[PDB]
Amino acid sequence: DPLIVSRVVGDVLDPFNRSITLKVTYGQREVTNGLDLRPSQVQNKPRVEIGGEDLRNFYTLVMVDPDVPSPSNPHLREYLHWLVTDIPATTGTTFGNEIVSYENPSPTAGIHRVVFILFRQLGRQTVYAPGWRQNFNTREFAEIYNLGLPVAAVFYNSQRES
Repeated sequence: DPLIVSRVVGDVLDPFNRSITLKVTYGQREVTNGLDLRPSQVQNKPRVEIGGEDLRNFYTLVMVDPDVPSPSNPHLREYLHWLVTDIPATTGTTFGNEIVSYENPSPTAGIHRVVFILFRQLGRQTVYAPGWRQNFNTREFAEIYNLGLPVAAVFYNSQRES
């Protein structure tokens, strides 16, 4: 399973059951696990569409790079690239609340995993932005905000361009 082989499950997430649709698209390129994207393709926020269990459900999207400054010494893990909450089922990020604005990943050292994680919320709720994007912890965030295990996750690989 790409999420296990890449250690996204492990480094960032506990094992979970995929249950909700998460589609992340940059330009005309849909992200699928492990595809390579160039930094020049990800300068602006992607389109994000989600599924859902019931139209009354709300979801939170987290985007992180766990490989900062480098995958071999990731002492700033995780870097928070984007956070959007209160996304109504079957819609997407433009219908949610943007807690932390999108910052484009632009790795310079090694291959970085760029991970999108979707969580089901118990209901709408207030979420606070961190004061720094470095040293974010998705597992701890999910615990604080009662988000449970992920319902979906996808990642791409990116490295410095040539």
